Amino acid sequence: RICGVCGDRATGFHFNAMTCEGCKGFFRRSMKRKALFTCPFNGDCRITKDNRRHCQACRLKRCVDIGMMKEFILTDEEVQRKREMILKRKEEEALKDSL
Amino acid sequence: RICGVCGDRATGFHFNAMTCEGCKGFFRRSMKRKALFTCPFNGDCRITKDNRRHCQACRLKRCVDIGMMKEFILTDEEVQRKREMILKRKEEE
DNA sequence: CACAGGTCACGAAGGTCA
DNA sequence: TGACCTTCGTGACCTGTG
Ligand SMILES: [Zn+2]
Ligand SMILES: [Zn+2]
Ligand SMILES: [Zn+2]
Ligand SMILES: [Zn+2]
Repeated sequence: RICGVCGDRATGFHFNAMTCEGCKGFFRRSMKRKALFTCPFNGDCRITKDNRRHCQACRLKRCVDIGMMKEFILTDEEVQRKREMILKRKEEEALKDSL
Repeated sequence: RICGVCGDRATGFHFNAMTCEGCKGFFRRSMKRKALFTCPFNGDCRITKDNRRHCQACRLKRCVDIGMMKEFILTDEEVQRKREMILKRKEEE
């Protein structure tokens, strides 16, 4: 029950790995942009709940090493059916709830 | 007695195929909702009790491939007429 | 018993805004 | 960034019928 990346209090599985709420958003936001990060120090930052915001290159690496699948991030094209086909069941759940 | 879709313990046939309770519910919802899934991998995932939740595309395709039949799911009109023969056979006993 | 559907607590996507 | 929130799909278990 602990975040595999930073050792923070994990909230459950996210993109197939047990991460905290912050490494969840960081992974999704990072991958969604395809951001390439480069490390300012060596390239083996010992990531923690505190300094986790300082080395992205390494945080995103510990991310992937831990098992997070960028495939599990919904494709913009998919965030679409969901966003819209929301009001599609809401339009039909309204129609049956009329007659 | 094994789910022909994910390997999990099965509870009997469901829509014509030996399946677990998760895949029966998955199959019925996916079919009723006319859902269109698309695999984020190579389209040949290996469904297993512990990852079936990750590829709906392949799970549903596996459902159909082992033989689950959408024609066994009751249509809403059949459901409605049912919970009427349940409300009739109720207010009659 | 076998098997349709029904229930609802619970997991994990995205969104939001300080 | 990330804490907290809204949504909807899941499946263990249950009811009702044939
Ligand atoms: Zn973390
Ligand atoms: Zn680093
Ligand atoms: Zn199954
Ligand atoms: Zn797949």
